Amino acid sequence: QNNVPNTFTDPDSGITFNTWGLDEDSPQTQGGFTFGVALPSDALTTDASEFIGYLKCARNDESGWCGISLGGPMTNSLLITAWPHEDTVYTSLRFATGYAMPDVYEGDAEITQVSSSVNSTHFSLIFRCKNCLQWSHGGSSGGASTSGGVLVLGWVQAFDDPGNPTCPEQITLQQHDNGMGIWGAQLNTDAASPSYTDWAAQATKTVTGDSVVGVPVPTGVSFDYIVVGGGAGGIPAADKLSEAGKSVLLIEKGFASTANTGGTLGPEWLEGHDLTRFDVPGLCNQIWVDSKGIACEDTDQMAGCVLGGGTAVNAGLWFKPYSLDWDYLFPDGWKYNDVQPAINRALSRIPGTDAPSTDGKRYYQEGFEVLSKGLAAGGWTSVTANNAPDKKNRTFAHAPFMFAGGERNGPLGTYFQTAKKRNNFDVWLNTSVKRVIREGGHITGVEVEPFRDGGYEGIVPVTKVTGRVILSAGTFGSAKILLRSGIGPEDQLEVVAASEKDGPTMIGNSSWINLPVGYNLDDHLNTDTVISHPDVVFYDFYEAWDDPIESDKNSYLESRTGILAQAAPNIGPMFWEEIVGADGIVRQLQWTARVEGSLGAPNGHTMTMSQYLGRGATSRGRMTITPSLTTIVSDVPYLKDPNDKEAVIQGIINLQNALQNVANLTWLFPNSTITPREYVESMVVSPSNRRSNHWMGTNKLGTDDGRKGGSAVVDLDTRVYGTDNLFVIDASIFPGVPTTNPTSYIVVAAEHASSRILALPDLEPVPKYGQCGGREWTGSFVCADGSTCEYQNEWYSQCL
Ligand SMILES: Cc1cc2nc3c(=O)[nH]c(=O)nc-3n(C[C@H](O)[C@H](O)[C@H](O)COP(=O)(O)OP(=O)(O)OC[C@H]3O[C@@H](n4cnc5c(N)ncnc54)[C@H](O)[C@@H]3O)c2cc1C
Ligand code: HEM
Ligand SMILES: *[C@@H]1O[C@H](CO)[C@@H](O)[C@H](O)[C@H]1NC(C)=O
Ligand SMILES: *[C@@H]1O[C@H](CO)[C@@H](O)[C@H](O)[C@H]1NC(C)=O
Ligand SMILES: *[C@@H]1O[C@H](CO)[C@@H](O)[C@H](O)[C@H]1NC(C)=O
Ligand SMILES: *[C@@H]1O[C@H](CO)[C@@H](O)[C@H](O)[C@H]1NC(C)=O
Ligand SMILES: *[C@H]1O[C@H](CO)[C@@H](O)[C@H](O)[C@@H]1O
Ligand SMILES: *[C@H]1O[C@H](CO)[C@@H](O)[C@H](O)[C@@H]1O
Ligand SMILES: *[C@H]1O[C@H](CO)[C@@H](O)[C@H](O)[C@@H]1O
Ligand SMILES: *[C@H]1O[C@H](CO)[C@@H](O)[C@H](O)[C@@H]1O
Ligand SMILES: *[C@H]1O[C@H](CO)[C@@H](O)[C@H](O)[C@@H]1O
Repeated sequence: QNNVPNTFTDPDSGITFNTWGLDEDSPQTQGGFTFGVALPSDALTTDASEFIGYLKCARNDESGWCGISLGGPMTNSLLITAWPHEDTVYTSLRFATGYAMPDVYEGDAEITQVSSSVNSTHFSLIFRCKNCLQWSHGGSSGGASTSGGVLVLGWVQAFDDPGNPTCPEQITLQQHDNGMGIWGAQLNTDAASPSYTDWAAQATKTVTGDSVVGVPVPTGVSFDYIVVGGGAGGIPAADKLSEAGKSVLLIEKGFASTANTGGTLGPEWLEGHDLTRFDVPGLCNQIWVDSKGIACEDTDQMAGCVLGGGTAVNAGLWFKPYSLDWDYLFPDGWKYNDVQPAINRALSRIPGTDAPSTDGKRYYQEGFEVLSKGLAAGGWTSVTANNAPDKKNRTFAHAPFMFAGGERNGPLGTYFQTAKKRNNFDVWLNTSVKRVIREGGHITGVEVEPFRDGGYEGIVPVTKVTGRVILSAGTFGSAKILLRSGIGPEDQLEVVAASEKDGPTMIGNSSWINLPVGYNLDDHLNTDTVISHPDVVFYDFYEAWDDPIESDKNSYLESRTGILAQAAPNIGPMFWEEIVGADGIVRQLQWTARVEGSLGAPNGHTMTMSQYLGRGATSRGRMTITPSLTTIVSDVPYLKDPNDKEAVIQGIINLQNALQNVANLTWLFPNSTITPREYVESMVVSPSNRRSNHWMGTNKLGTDDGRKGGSAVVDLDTRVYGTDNLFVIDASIFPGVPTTNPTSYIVVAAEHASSRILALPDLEPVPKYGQCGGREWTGSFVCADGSTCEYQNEWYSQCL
């Protein structure tokens, strides 16, 4: 939709609105969308509580529905839902913690109606929302301030119609397949009217209507290592541990993904050759249109919960690490010279490929040829991505992948395969870990509950004394486990205490460790741009799911070759440049070109280039947790430091200087009339639109003790401060986001950290009368036999 509002007068009720919305034939939503607001008189100065609004929604083949997010993200915001049934339009206010079925809003809000109009192609509405702007649901409290002059809103539309469209509260829905978006909505002189109460009392309508399998833990079972989660860092770590001969258990909350992991689920034409939906690179883009049973429901962001984690559902981009990243982002011992052997071990398993097709050819390069030769004339040098990892400035290349055999490979096809064939390695799927149970600073076992049927219920102990637990659960995952284990900031630990789920069963206050868990939240800032060229050829990977092209289908199913052997959409040239700020700090930009429509530009002749803001970004956010025990982003990391925004703008400036030599090339986003500065600042800054989906830094690696008021969570051994046997290997430990897409960096970190943990001497229990604990205490937290750990004060604990 349109940013600058539009004054619109509805004749019958005589009510005035400020209307934003899209149109019928715009390549965003089918049937168009329009929304508006009627506020109180004082709204533009002091915040309004209730309001009045106008909904014009699409109806496709006499079927559909639409929704409004008042906060504008789907998660943790008050949602308005409307669908036609016969003449009557129905409304149910909902609330959604993660990406999933929103539950009925339990707050004080109420909907009343003025007018109802339903025809074949459309159903409109004029209603009144009371106590809607300020909302509270189950401990979560949101709000919308009309005082600022702008209102961030969000919208959806759909084709199918809900489960029975009679009772608003009990309806069932599926993912909205027509359109979605977030836009800042500005208000003006016509938003606030003195007649508001005559219009408010004019709404006379109140619309009416009419467990999991618990399989227990085996008897005498214990493990030298328990690795939680099968993600990017988990599978490589558990593999190297099992290689050493240690008895290792890998606990994954999801199910089998790729066909070599025992996978089943996949499209219709993949039946019989052992290919799943995850294995085919051309079908990788379907995770956006289908999240069912895959995406994590406990996070407000998007993360794959299946086996392999993000590596299963991602594009598969795999890069050889820039040496400057490890030097800049990490302390001594994690630097480049230190992680050099880790890089060699990781790339020997998964060497990069810039030609994913098994015949060593690239397909539909028409889009690539336009930008490549254009950037070459722009003064940018062409390189092979993994043959020159250390040239990131003014340069481009083909997209390297973790693929091989023409299929999605990753840690699933290398690290996991060698792991599954050993004796000492074991995997528990459909099983989520609630917490780690611990006495003082020593973890005994982990507490599991089934996420699905065939899951495990109980407590599985580590080998006595020596046993170690590794948290691979991920950026949001590992932080949630630590918080329910009594480890983290005070405010968040008290949230877990007041929760219904973990409330009565939580550990004692005296055992709480205070670490900045959830802080140092970072990510690549994403800024999309769109160009249009006559020579660019679009390929549809979405219709390839149900009905693949005859040629290309047989090409992949036989020789594992063709356009379906490539990621979706077709990923064009990747170029980087390093920008020096006024603060002296070098910030890294990475552009990713692909052939698709993005911002509402048509698909065929257009290419989208996404700009990631990498290493050098000083801005940080924070991850918190709800009493529902769901992970949300309380503070958005992007664009805090003003010097970060300057780097983004300059990147667009220099890119336009390089690509302006190209004939017939057209810039859709931004248009020719908008300067790159005006285009960046007029954009909305939110986790939804601006995320690159790469999340790192919730548990920070550093030498500065977090208990002493430092920023670190885990030390240089990736071990949690205040604990001898607990370790964390995943993207969460990265102090900042690297130059490039993080997956390859995380697997390397897994290789490096696993080597350190193995090298560590076995834990030796503290003898009687010794000091087993303290808030400054480094050493062994476990007491010798015949002795227990007694808490005196925060600074001291003794073996007795
Ligand atoms: C769609 C998508 C596109 C992306 N594109 C790329 C790309 O092309 N290339 C690239 O470099 N990066 C890409 N990434 C980013 C990358 O996938 C992640 O940053 C990376 O996987 C992080 O790894 P992790 O181990 O820290 O977390 P994850 O990979 O998510 O691993 C966490 C695992 O733990 C499991 N789990 C979580 N909680 C629990 C629990 N409590 N108990 C038991 N198990 C649990 C989950 O099932 C999951 O399998 C993309 C990400 C997404 C989602
Ligand atoms: C059960 C039905 C629903 C499912 C399965 C669902 C799932 C999702 C998923 C997976 C995304 C992100 C997709 C992506 O990142 O590409 C999303 C985004 C969105 N959803 Fe929900 N949703 C549902 C119902 C709704 C409802 C009822 C509303 C509000 C009335 C809503 C508003 C939004 C908006 C505005 C976005 C885009 C902004 C954002 O990503 O947060 N959705 N939905
Ligand atoms: C996990 O659940 C899936 C479906 O929910 C099932 O197909 C699979 O067999 C289960 N795995 C185990 C180990 O129970
Ligand atoms: C126990 O709770 C209090 C506040 O209720 C908090 O100040 C204290 O730090 C907690 N104990 C520990 C060991 O953190
Ligand atoms: C990258 O190259 C450009 C062009 O030569 C130069 O202006 C810029 O300073 C370089 N960046 C760094 C970090 O050296
Ligand atoms: C300039 O941008 C506006 C709004 O984004 C758009 O309506 C207009 O079409 C653009 N200009 C051109 C020439 O397309
Ligand atoms: C709304 O209605 C009032 C009367 O209550 C008018 O005075 C105003 O101009 C607007 O039409
Ligand atoms: C509704 O109520 C307000 C409250 O004063 C009036 O100003 C308005 O004219 C209408 O009667
Ligand atoms: C409730 O009453 C109003 C008049 O105040 C009507 O306009 C409306 O259609 C509903 O019957
Ligand atoms: C419809 O029903 C609600 C019930 O709360 C009333 O408040 C409203 O005035 C209308 O009668
Ligand atoms: C626990 O008990 C089982 C039988 O239920 C044994 O097989 C196992 O070795 C352990 O003693």
